[PDB]
Amino acid sequence: MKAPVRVAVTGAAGQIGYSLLFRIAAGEMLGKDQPVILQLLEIPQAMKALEGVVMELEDCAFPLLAGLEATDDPDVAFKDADYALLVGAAPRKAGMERRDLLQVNGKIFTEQGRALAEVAKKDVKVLVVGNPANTNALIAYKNAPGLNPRNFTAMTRLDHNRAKAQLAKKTGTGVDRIRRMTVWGNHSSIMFPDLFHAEVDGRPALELVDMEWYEKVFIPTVAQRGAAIIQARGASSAASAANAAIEHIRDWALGTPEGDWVSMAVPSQGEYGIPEGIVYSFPVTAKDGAYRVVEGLEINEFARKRMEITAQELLDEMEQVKALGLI
Amino acid sequence: MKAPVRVAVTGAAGQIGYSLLFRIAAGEMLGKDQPVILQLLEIPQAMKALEGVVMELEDCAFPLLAGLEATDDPDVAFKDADYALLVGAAPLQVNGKIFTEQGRALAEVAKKDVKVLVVGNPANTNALIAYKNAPGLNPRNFTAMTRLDHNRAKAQLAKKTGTGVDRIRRMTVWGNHSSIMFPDLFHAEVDGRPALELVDMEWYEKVFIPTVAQRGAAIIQARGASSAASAANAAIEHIRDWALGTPEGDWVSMAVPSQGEYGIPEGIVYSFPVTAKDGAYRVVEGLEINEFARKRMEITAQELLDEMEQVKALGLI
Ligand SMILES: NC(=O)C1=CN([C@@H]2O[C@H](COP(=O)(O)OP(=O)(O)OC[C@H]3O[C@@H](n4cnc5c(N)ncnc54)[C@H](O)[C@@H]3O)[C@@H](O)[C@H]2O)[C@@H](O)CC1
Ligand SMILES: NC(=O)C1=CN([C@@H]2O[C@H](COP(=O)(O)OP(=O)(O)OC[C@H]3O[C@@H](n4cnc5c(N)ncnc54)[C@H](O)[C@@H]3O)[C@@H](O)[C@H]2O)[C@@H](O)CC1
Repeated sequence: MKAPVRVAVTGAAGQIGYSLLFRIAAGEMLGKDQPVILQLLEIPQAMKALEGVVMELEDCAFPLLAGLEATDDPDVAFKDADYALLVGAAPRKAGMERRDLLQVNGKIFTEQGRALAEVAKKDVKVLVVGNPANTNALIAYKNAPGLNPRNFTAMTRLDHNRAKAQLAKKTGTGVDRIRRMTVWGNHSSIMFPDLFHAEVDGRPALELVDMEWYEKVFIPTVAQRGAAIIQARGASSAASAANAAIEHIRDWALGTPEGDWVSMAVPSQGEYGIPEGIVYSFPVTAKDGAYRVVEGLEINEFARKRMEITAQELLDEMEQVKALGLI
Repeated sequence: MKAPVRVAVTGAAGQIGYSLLFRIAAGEMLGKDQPVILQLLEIPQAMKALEGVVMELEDCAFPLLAGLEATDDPDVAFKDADYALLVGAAPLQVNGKIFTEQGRALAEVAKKDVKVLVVGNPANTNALIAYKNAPGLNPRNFTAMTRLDHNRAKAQLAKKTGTGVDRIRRMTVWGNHSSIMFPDLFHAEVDGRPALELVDMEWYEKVFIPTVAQRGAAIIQARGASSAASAANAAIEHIRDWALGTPEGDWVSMAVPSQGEYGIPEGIVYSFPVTAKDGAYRVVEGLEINEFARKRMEITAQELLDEMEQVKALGLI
């Protein structure tokens, strides 16, 4: 019954794409009743590897895969897209300093912002994964004249899921019984996973674990998790990041559970006093393609301190990119 | 919900393992209401990497992942196992040690009705070593994978005839996962029509067979790495279709221990057309085997017989 939706994925021959594409075509992100057409974008150097990825997608014989196309032009990839996952971003290079990374990214994200505005569905839903995700989502929406800025989001779902995994281990309860986790700010060393509103089986998180543990054990371990993986595997956490990507999209399109919320970085409308315009991770509920920030939570001083630091870091990078005339 | 099943997976820190585990834990293999306990086995030198994979699985916050354990001991990994996916193999003697030790561990500690899928190459021969060395377990519960070749062939047919992949049924790949496997278009249907009515015999033998056999190499030449995601997909489907069952009017390819079917030597692990229902499979017997098909069935049966022989020579079985 359902007509196919078009899903654009950039960075498609990369590591995250290699763990993401198969699970999307199997129907894990938008439902087992919803056929998908994948429109994959790579840079010209990666096209041959992308062709090999395309062959492996064909070799899975996915009944929901209604169409598959690979290109190196952003106007063909985003053509009529319903969803766009912007995973590609500039690589890191030797002695290539921060502003230099900002500049290169500014380039990709301006171009892609423009392309979306010209050829995608007007209500295209956009997820930016490529780092730095928050600032890249800022640059894209500001270059996508004609699209609603609230359709541009950035991922904090990996940090959210890591925080829920640690709390589950600590309190010895199934991960399916942790609710109301929040990660505020962005995917960085300074993100703030908030346990003041979380619940473990119905009980408040902070009745089961103490502040000492929270502040000197839990916080640093979530912030170090990505480094731990790299030290153990010798490669970054692609499967777990692809999984967070899928969840971020699924929960947005299909809706969040009753009584719960998820973390999403979205353009601020001054909620909790966070400056307008910046892309900032908030507690959010969704229902049918739309989300709203969860307002009214009580912020203590511990919280506010941490939320503010993260707002300031994002305000600064925004400063830099403005200074580069990127926005 | 059902009670959890223990799924053991060897070679867990490798390439297939990395594309396999998260889909299993997500409920793609046994269903969304079946929680799973993952029991992962690696060699001691890949244990560090393995702990990294464990960390990533935790970080998916999967509701159906009821437990996770990583080990370098087969007797720990296979304990009370209900399903075992044997992916790790030797980068004949060396494989032989692996498969006898693993076949023995399974017999000692796993469930009596443990279902086993051998992926590590050479898969058909490796499944023979294990079953032969797994005194006490039903040898028919030991299978090898030919589902990847099966899926590739469906893919090529769909592409040729312009039809959707979901409309191709009754593909068969006889023999093993090898350059001489035989993908049979004689009984396949494309949108209810016989395949060979839509496709000619010259394309079949000149274009189709060679292109399916070369598929793994095309991928390596393209990506610079072998086909891990699509092989993991094929392994998931092999298990799923055996555990849940095949669709009505259809069949799948699996390599199973021969019981003389189609005149194939008893004992060697050989790929046939099978239907399955709730954990048991049955060979599709009584198909018409023409002469073009027999020669090819013969060749691959021969090769398999040699290795069998060779393996006895080593006193492995
Ligand atoms: N926000 C988050 O929580 C996370 C963000 N992450 C970011 O995820 C991004 C991708 O990570 P991978 O591990 O897959 O990186 P890979 O280097 O494996 O893949 C990146 C891919 O991007 C492609 N690419 C580059 N520029 C492109 C462009 N202009 N158009 C289309 N494709 C282009 C490259 O050709 C490459 O294939 C990185 O920026 C990474 O830092 C990950 O670290 C996951 C966590
Ligand atoms: N049957 C078929 O259709 C296919 C079979 N294949 C076979 O699949 C196997 C794995 O392929 P990959 O690309 O993952 O390989 P990788 O080299 O990436 O990984 C294999 C893993 O096996 C582990 N291992 C080795 N000996 C082990 C033992 N005694 N116990 C536990 N773990 C052990 C290694 O430490 C390694 O992590 C290879 O034999 C490959 O040839 C694949 O090529 C897919 C197709």
